Amino acid sequence: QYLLEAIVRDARDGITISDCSRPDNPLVFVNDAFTRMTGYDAEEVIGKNCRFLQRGDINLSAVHTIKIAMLTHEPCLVTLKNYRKDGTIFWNELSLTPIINKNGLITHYLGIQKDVSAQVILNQTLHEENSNKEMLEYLVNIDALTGLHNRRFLEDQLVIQWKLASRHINTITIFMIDIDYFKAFNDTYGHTAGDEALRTIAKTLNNCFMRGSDFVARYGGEEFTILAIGMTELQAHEYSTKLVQKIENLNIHHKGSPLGHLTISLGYSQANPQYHNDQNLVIEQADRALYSAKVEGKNRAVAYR
Amino acid sequence: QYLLEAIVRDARDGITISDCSRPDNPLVFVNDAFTRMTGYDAEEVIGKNCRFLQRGDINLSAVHTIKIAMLTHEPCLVTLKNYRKDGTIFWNELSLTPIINKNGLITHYLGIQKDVSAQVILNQTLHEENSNKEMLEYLVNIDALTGLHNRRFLEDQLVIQWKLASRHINTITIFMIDIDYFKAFNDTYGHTAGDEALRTIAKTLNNCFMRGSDFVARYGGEEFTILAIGMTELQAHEYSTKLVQKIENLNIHHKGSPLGHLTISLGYSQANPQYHNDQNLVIEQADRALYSAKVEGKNRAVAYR
Ligand SMILES: Cc1cc2nc3c(=O)[nH]c(=O)nc-3n(C[C@H](O)[C@H](O)[C@H](O)COP(=O)(O)O)c2cc1C
Ligand SMILES: Cc1cc2nc3c(=O)[nH]c(=O)nc-3n(C[C@H](O)[C@H](O)[C@H](O)COP(=O)(O)O)c2cc1C
Ligand SMILES: [Mg+2]
Ligand SMILES: [Mg+2]
Repeated sequence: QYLLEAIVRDARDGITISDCSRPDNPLVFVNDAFTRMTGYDAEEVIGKNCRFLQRGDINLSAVHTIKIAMLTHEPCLVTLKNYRKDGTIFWNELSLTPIINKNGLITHYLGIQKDVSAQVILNQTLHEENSNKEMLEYLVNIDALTGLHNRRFLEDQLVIQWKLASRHINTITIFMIDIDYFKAFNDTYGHTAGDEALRTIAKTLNNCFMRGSDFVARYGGEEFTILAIGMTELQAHEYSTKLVQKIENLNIHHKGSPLGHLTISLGYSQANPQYHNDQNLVIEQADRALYSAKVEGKNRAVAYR
Repeated sequence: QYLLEAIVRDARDGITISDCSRPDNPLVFVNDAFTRMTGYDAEEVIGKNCRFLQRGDINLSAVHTIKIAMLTHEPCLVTLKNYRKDGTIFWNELSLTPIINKNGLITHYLGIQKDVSAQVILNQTLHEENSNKEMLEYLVNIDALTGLHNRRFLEDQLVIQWKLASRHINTITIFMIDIDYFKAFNDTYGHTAGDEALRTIAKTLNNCFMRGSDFVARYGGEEFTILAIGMTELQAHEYSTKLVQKIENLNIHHKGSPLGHLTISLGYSQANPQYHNDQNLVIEQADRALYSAKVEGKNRAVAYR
């Protein structure tokens, strides 16, 4: 079905195509959903870089992840605060993906914009009290404190995405994240401040993913977990290293930590689900790597190898 | 770009293809986003009708709109309450669209599932008090009482979709909806009950659209407006008639109304934006048709002809 391309083109998420042969990656195609979501007609944006949606309040770390990914010819999934032409604000989960036809590497770039404004505002109001049956059905797979997905969402997605990865021969990578000296932060600074530090770390981790299937969840009271698909070994090592550095650059003053700032120990394990098809083995390996990452660096990512 | 089909296939909204040559319209294709959103692997659903997501609490009017649209070989946009395989609940805005290749009418059907759970729960909590800067930025284009889009969203979309319709030679149809004897409902029953009747009518109108670009907005205190694209004259007459009948079937007891139940006067006007390119003319024509619909039937849809 070739018309399927044209019918999916008329979607509710923005679809943009940008030429990579030309400098600054100008937008070469814009669907109807993009103009409806942003207010910018196609005649106004064709041949221009899509940074007009950004303003001075944009997350510098997310835009930097976009730039690095495009220079390294790698996909990325970021959540951005974009402004429409009228001046209104909408939260955009942008997925960038290269286009490679017969080794024609990165001929163009695919940008899928999804209006996630309601999700951001609702999840932010979840840590406050703010009863409703439909709200409780939503909170089943959402942690109230951080607003991220819960351990149930991780384990269910682990089964689903394992079957999907074994079909397309894609890798499955699980990152076990633990806060260092968290009991010292709760005893000295306070338990409420530890919850505020949990939110700040959660908000920092829940961005700058590599692909749309990837996500972060809160596994324990101080533990987080990230699931990623289709990453090589080098990309997994860089992604895990940069995550530990991002929490370090937050520089939340921790008196109990010998480093002076709260850090993150990361232990990740990558596996090919098509070979062994053994679930929960990756989590066990990632938890053993997290244990090794505690004493090895206490502010580092250790791969179970 | 032919790989663009495969890259868009890996989206965050579910993509399903169903064969129409076979009875009950069995699902013939399922993307990764569908299994992640619903928990149903492809091996479990291929060759089956997608009604397994529905349960006894599903909106009967929305499922009936799906059935009628598929039998009439027409697209539809409905919001449904679907259940995942694990038992959790997610709100699904499903867009169905036929596939016609070289007059190969309705060879298959395209089903795009979009998780709009957060949007439903947030907009429902908007009529309650429930401050936040980001929430106020969202409430710019949202009416607090009904939860629908506001008059600003309608007028801006009217400019955007007018340019889009003139590009693809698509029709633009505007429906002017007004509540009959609304002051009699507020005086006798009460102003609060009139607001509850506004929500019930708004919740009924904000569903069972024909295409993903269509929407409903609250134009005035008792006035609603619907924008639709690509509808013929017969489809616009049936859609406007069925909307007046849906509010009538709600049967909210109105003592001041001679019919015994509150009704809806509808005055719609369809135009081809490529010809005249005169905005606000359709709204003026639709408002004159609404005035004629008041005295002509008081519970009918009148087309400005
Ligand atoms: C196809 C494509 C679509 C894009 N769409 C958006 C967008 O919708 N919102 C946004 O904030 N950035 C978007 N960008 C990213 C910006 O255009 C820009 O490349 C990014 O901000 C990095 O550039 P800069 O660091 O020089 O500002 C898109 C990029 C590409 C390639
Ligand atoms: C391609 C396609 C995808 C569908 N996906 C869903 C869905 O995700 N959720 C849902 O409630 N109904 C979905 N449906 C509609 C149901 O499969 C079914 O056709 C509809 O409920 C009407 O059938 P019924 O009245 O006999 O139950 C889909 C239909 C088609 C053709
Ligand atoms: Mg710890
Ligand atoms: Mg009236």
